[PDB]
Amino acid sequence: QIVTDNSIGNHDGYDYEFWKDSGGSGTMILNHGGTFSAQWNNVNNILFRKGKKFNETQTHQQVGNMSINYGANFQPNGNAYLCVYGWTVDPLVEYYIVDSWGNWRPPGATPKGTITVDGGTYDIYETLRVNQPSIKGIATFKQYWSVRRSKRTSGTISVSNHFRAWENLGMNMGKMYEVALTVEGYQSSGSANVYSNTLRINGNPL
Ligand SMILES: *[C@H]1OC[C@@H](O[C@@H]2OC[C@@H](O)[C@H](O)[C@H]2O)[C@H](O)[C@H]1F
Repeated sequence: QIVTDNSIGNHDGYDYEFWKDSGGSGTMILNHGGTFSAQWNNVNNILFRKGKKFNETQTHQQVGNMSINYGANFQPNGNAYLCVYGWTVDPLVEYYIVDSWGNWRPPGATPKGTITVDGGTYDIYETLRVNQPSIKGIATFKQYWSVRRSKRTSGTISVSNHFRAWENLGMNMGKMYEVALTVEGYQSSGSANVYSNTLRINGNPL
């Protein structure tokens, strides 16, 4: 259950993944249920996550309501995100619902709107990745974002409400590929202890 290089699998019912590009190091310890700890040092880009991977046949509406209850001790030293993250396919989209960050509030673009949900206010953004790594090879794809206006590191994220807001703004979504509580680091070091992470689909825990 010690993961220090790229790996995808299932641990205690959750689909976990460790992903990094070259350089630096990271360690992910897979703990009970959706929980895990992460540490990273001198990386270029690293992501640690536990959630659900899907078989690319259903819209978010067809999967049903997705909600994540979480808590994490988030200790970045530099740039990092604490978020819900995942992908759709057809179209290929990477997405983020960011509740906390390190020194830099992402994603550096002009907001397209705002959503109020889960006691917070989130700015909504759309950015572009050109010829970058993806779940479907080197690709050009949009990134969709909801970013909280102030940081928090525990609570509930009503994922499907974000998806409805994005679609209302014309941020087209494809078939679900993944939804997961994620820690991302960029050109930084840090640690995170995700001590609570429960994904419920239609009110039922994974
Ligand atoms: C958002 O997160 C990092 C990266 O996505 C990874 O692409 C490679 C794939 O194997 C992993 O599962 C993904 O996390 C993407 O370039 C970036 F936009």
